Amino acid sequence: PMFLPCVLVPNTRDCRPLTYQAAIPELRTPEELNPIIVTPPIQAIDQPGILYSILVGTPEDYPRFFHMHPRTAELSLLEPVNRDFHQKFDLVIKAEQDNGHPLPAFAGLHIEILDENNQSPYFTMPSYQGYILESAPVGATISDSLNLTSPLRIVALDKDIEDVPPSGVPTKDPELHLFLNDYTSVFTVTQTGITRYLTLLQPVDREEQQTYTFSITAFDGVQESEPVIVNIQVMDANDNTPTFPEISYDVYVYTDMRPGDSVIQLTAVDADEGSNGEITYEILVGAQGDFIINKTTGLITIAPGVEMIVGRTYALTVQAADNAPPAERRNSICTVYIEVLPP
Ligand SMILES: [Ca+2]
Ligand SMILES: [Ca+2]
Ligand SMILES: [Ca+2]
Ligand SMILES: [Ca+2]
Ligand code: NA
Repeated sequence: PMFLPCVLVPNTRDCRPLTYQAAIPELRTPEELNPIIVTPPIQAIDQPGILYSILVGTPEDYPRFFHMHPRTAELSLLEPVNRDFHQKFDLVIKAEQDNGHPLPAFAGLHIEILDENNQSPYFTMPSYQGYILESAPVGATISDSLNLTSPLRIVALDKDIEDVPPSGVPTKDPELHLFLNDYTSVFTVTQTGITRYLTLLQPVDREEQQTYTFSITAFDGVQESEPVIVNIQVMDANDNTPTFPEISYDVYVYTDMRPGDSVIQLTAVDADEGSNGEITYEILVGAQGDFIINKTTGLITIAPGVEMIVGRTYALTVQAADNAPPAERRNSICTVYIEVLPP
């Protein structure tokens, strides 16, 4: 006899060496899995009764685990299979005539022992602390430090795919899904690879929200990881000009006023953080000598050694500028208009 299916070797009359396939969960019992299923069904045919056996195989303890019924060719498991010790089996199945003159046939039978997807994935870190500049575009990549040079790396593994030791370099991609439980509208995460990354879906304003706290969760097709907390800091850029409440001030002074006295108290606002939002005031021109401004306070006073003459008018050009780097610094101007009355 000869095994089904027969597939001619091109340009001859031999069947192709045929190899049956089966696969089995580890640590599960004869009762549970029997009968073991074989693609394609093991069958042989004459062209009077047929006998199915196992000649040989590797490892040599194949007979500990596998018995083959000799008329049907049905395959049984005799013992649970611990994948730690046993991973595959390559057998040579035989089929012959129950005559004294057999015309026997051979096929292979590969048996794959499987790690079943009964463990939930984990992240190699207890939490994540990422950074991005409010100035970054859609598509840009969360970073691991204030330097914004390295991207934030998120590694999630599954022990049903490879048992990596707690220090260990991984080598197999567990083909997992990672999902954010919040801010799904703002951030996304690379959907493939051992290492995953974050990127913006939508730009972010430090002056709105400067921190994002959410968790990510892994999924292997069946179970999920514990959630792991990710935490994203939005770093300041100088996107806010020191603006004044008004564009013009009308201010009257009197002749009996003396040096040091208050004229007007200006106060600009710069929503930025740090020194990007720190304000410095100067009078660019118009003082004519008779007024000065507190660089820090925005309070204008009457200059030292100076007399208010009842005629005079002035137009002070006053500037507020933040203390960013000169290349990135901003400013905004208002005019204070003054006239001297008598007491
Ligand atoms: Ca798993
Ligand atoms: Ca902003
Ligand atoms: Ca600013
Ligand atoms: Ca800002
Ligand atoms: Na497993």
